[PDB]
Amino acid sequence: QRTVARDITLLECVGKGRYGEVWRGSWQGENVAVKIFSSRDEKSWFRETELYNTVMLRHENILGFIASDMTSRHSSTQLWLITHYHEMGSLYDYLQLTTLDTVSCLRIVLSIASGLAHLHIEIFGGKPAIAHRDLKSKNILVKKNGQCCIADLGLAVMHRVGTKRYMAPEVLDETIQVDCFDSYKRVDIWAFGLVLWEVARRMVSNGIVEDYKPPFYDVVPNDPSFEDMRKVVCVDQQRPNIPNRWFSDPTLTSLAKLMKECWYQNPSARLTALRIKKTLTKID
Amino acid sequence: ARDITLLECVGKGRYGEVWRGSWQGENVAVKIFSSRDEKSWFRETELYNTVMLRHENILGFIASDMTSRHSSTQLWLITHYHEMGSLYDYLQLTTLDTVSCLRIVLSIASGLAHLHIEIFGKPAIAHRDLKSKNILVKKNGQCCIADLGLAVMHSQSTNQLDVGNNPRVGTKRYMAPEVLDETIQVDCFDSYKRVDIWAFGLVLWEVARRMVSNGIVEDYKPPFYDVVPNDPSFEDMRKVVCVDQQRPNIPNRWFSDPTLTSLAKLMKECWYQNPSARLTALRIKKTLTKID
Ligand SMILES: COc1cc(-c2cncc(-c3ccc(C4CCN(C)CC4)cc3)c2C)cc(OC)c1OC
Ligand SMILES: COc1cc(-c2cncc(-c3ccc(C4CCN(C)CC4)cc3)c2C)cc(OC)c1OC
Ligand SMILES: COc1cc(-c2cncc(-c3ccc(C4CCN(C)CC4)cc3)c2C)cc(OC)c1OC
Ligand SMILES: COc1cc(-c2cncc(-c3ccc(C4CCN(C)CC4)cc3)c2C)cc(OC)c1OC
Repeated sequence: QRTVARDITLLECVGKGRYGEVWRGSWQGENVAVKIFSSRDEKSWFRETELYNTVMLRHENILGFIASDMTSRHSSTQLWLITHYHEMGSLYDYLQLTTLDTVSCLRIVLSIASGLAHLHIEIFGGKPAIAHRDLKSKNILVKKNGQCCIADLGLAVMHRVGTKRYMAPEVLDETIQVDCFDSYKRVDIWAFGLVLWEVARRMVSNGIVEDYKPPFYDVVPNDPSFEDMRKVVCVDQQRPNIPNRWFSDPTLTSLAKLMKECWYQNPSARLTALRIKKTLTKID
Repeated sequence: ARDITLLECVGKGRYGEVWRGSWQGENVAVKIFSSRDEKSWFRETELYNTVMLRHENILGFIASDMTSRHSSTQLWLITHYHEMGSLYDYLQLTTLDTVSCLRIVLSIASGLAHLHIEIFGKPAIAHRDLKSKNILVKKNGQCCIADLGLAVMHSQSTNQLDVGNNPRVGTKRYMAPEVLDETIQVDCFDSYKRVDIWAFGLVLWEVARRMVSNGIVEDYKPPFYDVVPNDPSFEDMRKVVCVDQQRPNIPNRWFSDPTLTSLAKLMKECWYQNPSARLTALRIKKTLTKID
């Protein structure tokens, strides 16, 4: 009746971690990304698969799903997640080989806000509300049209822990109301504010730019402990530095105010993804 | 090599379709789920992730896939192919001698005991939709159990029970009294094993009817064929099993044969209304190992 060409040629490894590996692959002449999970992180494959089995998310700012594959091996299970391939790589990688003008800085952050507001919002008829729970520049891909898309729904919740560098105060101090879905949206908004800070630093104004640095680069070690982060974020209540040079630029002044309204200690005071999108459409 | 050719449809219901396919020259079974049963696909995928699930009397897993473009999703389970089909099919076209009757029912008991018993690995597994259509016949004369889409997992070792998330219920005709009257204790793993033992008793009865003794054999019939309408509803089955307290009739010719006399005793100890009085899968396997 019909042939099912399932052969994906794995061409080069574009990512490796504890989690497993991502490969650039070829299916029918067409690039795909293949995430091969470690046995240690099987739960992230199951959670992303269960989510996509519940709702087939389709959004220009969400990494495009192609397939979940489980293949039986002699004495193990092989778990692959297959998605759209973005040759420009992660925002993390990208911010380290370019600076940004005002148009490209706004296009990036508005696209991430659009992807996040799409996750957060319940649609009837539709989709459940979704919180990401591991938003960071490494989990955002850059597209050729200058918009981004959000990747990695292995920790997502519908209505492993977060990267410690990006954890909100209520996660570090264990006061998060874990039976309140809104609590998880507020944790993503905190993380969003740090990504906004990472991008805004690489936007040029009056001939000046900051070097790419991760959030809290100046106050915590590489691979910060849970304790290291709690002391900075909860006990001392430190926030990322806004450089003086931003206050000469109308875009970076508005973006400083935005990222501040993502970092309130009180989660319920933080802006929503929808309110961030509205603010970004009125900037410039 | 991952490339699969779909050669013919061997089955089709509201569940979806099964196809005979070719994959590396070998026959494979490809099940394509309806979107209405997406929760069974995911649950079956969870169950086949258990590497110690593999057993001669459990349908062998090859791959599971969810594939999507735009708003369209396909859900695939790929297994080993059994060209003799299901026990339900086979029992309609053949009678059985003693040796073949015991080999079939011992092999089903052996698969079920494998599911039910924790390995310290593999959780304890209750199937919850055991029936002759979910049992495939192999060329060595043994059977394997298929369809883990309703299965419940338990570990005594970590005190965890995973009932999963599937609104699907068992085939009505094979439902235990406590399933039909909805008094089944949902947070008790032992409850789900006891539901499997009930259904197993019905499968034993379907098989034993086809074993010849003294030149006599019954026609193939499904459980409760004589007491409910065609395509019985949940309420139809609750009436006969719960209100009327019916159980399958033991043909009197069985009492002339030592094997069928022993099997009649066995299946009746699967059918107590008190779930805790029913035999365990391991006891059934040990009893069938000693019967000849
Ligand atoms: C199983 O596995 C993989 C499969 C595929 C794949 C390859 N060709 C064709 C398909 C296909 C899509 C959709 C239909 C429709 C047509 C009829 N309609 C009424 C219902 C169903 C049929 C066939 C698929 C799904 C790709 C893979 O990798 C990219 C697979 O492995 C992950
Ligand atoms: C965050 O996580 C996931 C990411 C991806 C993913 C998707 N497109 C492209 C990429 C990528 C490609 C290429 C480079 C490099 C290599 C070539 N050059 C030297 C610079 C650029 C970096 C990154 C990735 C990593 C897929 C995933 O799943 C299948 C992910 O997990 C959910
Ligand atoms: C998973 O991913 C990809 C899949 C495919 C692909 C291959 N065969 C068949 C199909 C297909 C055909 C028809 C229907 C529908 C048509 C409307 N209605 C009647 C229900 C059935 C669905 C699916 C597809 C989508 C191609 C891709 O790209 C070229 C894919 O992306 C990598
Ligand atoms: C129950 O469940 C699953 C079963 C199978 C499966 C495996 N081998 C062989 C079969 C088969 C072949 C052929 C016939 C014949 C019999 C009668 N004749 C008039 C028409 C057709 C019947 C059955 C099947 C149906 C695969 C599955 O998944 C891939 C199943 O789901 C878990």
